[PDB]
Amino acid sequence: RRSRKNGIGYAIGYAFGAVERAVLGGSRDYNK
Repeated sequence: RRSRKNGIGYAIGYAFGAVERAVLGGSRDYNK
């Protein structure tokens, strides 16, 4: 019964997709 809520990759993937957009626009890096 414990499966249709825990989200195997629903929540985790949700935040993952955002982490990409962060670097997509402004590259996370700066030095010399």
